Amino acid sequence: ATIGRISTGSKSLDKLLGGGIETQAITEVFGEFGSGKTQLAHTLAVMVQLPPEEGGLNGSVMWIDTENTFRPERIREIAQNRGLDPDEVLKHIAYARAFNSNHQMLLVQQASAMMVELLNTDRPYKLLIVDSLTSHFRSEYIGRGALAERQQKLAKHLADLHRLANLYDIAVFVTNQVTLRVYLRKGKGGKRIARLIDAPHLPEGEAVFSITEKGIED
Ligand SMILES: [Ca+2]
Repeated sequence: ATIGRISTGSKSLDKLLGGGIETQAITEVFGEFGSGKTQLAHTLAVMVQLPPEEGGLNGSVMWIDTENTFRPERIREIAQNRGLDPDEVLKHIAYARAFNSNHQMLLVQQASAMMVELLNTDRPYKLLIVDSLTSHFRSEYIGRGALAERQQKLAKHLADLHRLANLYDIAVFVTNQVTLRVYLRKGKGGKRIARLIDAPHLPEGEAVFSITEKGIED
C-alpha cells in the first residue's frame, strides 16, 4: 500500500510533515493542555473524511479517549466551517472511552476486527486517534517499583498500534505530554508552534499555526 497523507488543515504544518500525517506510521504529538494537540486530533478526524484532492483519504475514524477530550460539538463545528455535513462527519467517527490502561490496551487489540470489517468498503478506517497515549499509564504506575511494568506495557501497546497502522494502512495519531514526534508550544498572539524532532527521513523544523472555527489552519 502506498503511504497516504492526511492534511492537518495547516499548509505550514503539512509541509513540515512531508505533506500531512502518514498512514503506516504513529505520529506522537506532545504538549501541555491547550497546546493544540487535541484541536489537531479533532481537525484530522474531519480532514481524513475528505477526498485526496482536498487533503483526506475518504476514510472512517476510530477515537480512543482516555481523558474526556472528545467534543462532538467541535467536530460538528469544524465540519460546517469547511462546508461539510456535520451529522455525516460525526457518524464516521467510532468513539470508545478507555477506562484504564488495561482497557486501553484491549481496545487497540480489539480494533483489528473492526478494521477488517470496513477494509474493502467505501469508507475504510484511515485514522485511529488515541488521546492520550499515556495518561492512564502515568496515573496507574507510580514510582520505582512500577516503572518496569509501565514501560513493558507501553512498549507492547505501541507495538499493537504499529501493527494496526501497517496491516490496515491507517494513520495512528496519539497525544502525549513531556513514532514521529511533534512538540507543540505557545507562540505569540495565541498562535501555536510545532517542532518536528528526530524524524529519520524528514528534517527538523517548525511550523506556526492557528486554532480557528475550521479547527487548525495557518
Ligand atoms: Ca488542544
